[PDB]
Amino acid sequence: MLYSLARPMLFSLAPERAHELTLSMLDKAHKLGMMRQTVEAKPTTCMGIEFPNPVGLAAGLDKNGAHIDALAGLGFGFIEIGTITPRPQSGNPKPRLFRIPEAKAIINRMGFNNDGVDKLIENVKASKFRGILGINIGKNADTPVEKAVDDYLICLEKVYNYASYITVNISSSGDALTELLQTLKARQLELAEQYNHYVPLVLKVAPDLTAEDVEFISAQLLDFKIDGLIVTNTTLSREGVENLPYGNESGGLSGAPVFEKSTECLRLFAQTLKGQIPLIGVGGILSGEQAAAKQQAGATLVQIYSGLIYTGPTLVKQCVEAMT
Ligand SMILES: Cc1cc2nc3c(=O)[nH]c(=O)nc-3n(C[C@H](O)[C@H](O)[C@H](O)COP(=O)(O)O)c2cc1C
Ligand SMILES: Cc1cc(Nc2ccc(S(F)(F)(F)(F)F)cc2)n2ccnc2n1
Ligand SMILES: O=C(O)c1cc(=O)[nH]c(=O)[nH]1
Repeated sequence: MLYSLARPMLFSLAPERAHELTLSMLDKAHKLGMMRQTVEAKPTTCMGIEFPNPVGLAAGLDKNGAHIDALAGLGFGFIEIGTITPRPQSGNPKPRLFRIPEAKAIINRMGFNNDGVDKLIENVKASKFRGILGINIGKNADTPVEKAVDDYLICLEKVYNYASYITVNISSSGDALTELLQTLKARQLELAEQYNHYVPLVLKVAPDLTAEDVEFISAQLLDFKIDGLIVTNTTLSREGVENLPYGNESGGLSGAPVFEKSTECLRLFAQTLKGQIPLIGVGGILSGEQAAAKQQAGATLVQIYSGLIYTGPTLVKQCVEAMT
């Protein structure tokens, strides 16, 4: 109720200001004993993890892990924080977040703004949440290309003992992916021995992929025994927003206009992987019906983000109800 009642006022504000205000008010309402949402039990076992329900928070909403307890109170089966980088960085210049309400869409070029991995870990330590926490790790913008792998390694080591699973986003070039996965997988196996427990590694792709891309990525997932695949991140397409304000802004498009492309990408990977690697369906979930559609296209879990801006927090409850 609270969000949907405040939304007309908040939509009168610039998007990033409204975004930060909403998270701040969520935190305070949580501390006041408010914004607690009951969601149905739908136990789902995936990647060796017992999820209480199959609806997660996608990365990029809580980039620093500063809002975990308040977001957990919304009833997510799992929460993904990040993307986090080894050092803090500002991201791109503002404005960098655009609302396209007639299409129930968002365009962002945030640029991986974050407080750095040490601060994220302090935030996690101070949170009360003990459920399923995904941590999405990345590289600093100012790291030389030849040293990029080592930024992922720094984050991997620093978050290993705090994460339920770790996500790495991959770019569409093939040599670079293979080298990164070889190094990260070898290190993950070393850390699992050192810490006496296995933390699954999940890759996340964009939807703007050719058939050859899907085949290549699928082969890599299998060769390196990657534990799961998130399909998908935002799209470079502007289909569905070309005739609306902000529809020509550079960045990634999310919300309703990415539902069909992200779901088809999920379908293609599902056909290639043939049940061998769990799929996490993300993109354009604005109603529970869309979460069920991801599951029918092959997803075991889903994640939501942009639908929280439009439908609001009750979307968590709707998605759990709708999934089989
Ligand atoms: C403002 C904004 C910031 C995002 N930042 C991240 C990020 O830091 N890491 C990441 O993997 N995905 C990030 N995403 C992508 C979302 O996790 C998700 O894959 C995409 O938005 C599609 O889902 P949706 O249409 O339900 O929002 C971001 C999305 C938005 C809208
Ligand atoms: C009014 C508004 C809000 C918003 N972000 C947002 C952040 C958190 C939540 S929630 F309520 F997580 F529980 F706190 F769901 C909902 C929405 N954005 C983003 C771009 N424009 C926006 N306008
Ligand atoms: O920080 C960002 O710009 C960002 C990260 C990401 O993975 N996806 C996205 O759409 N934006």
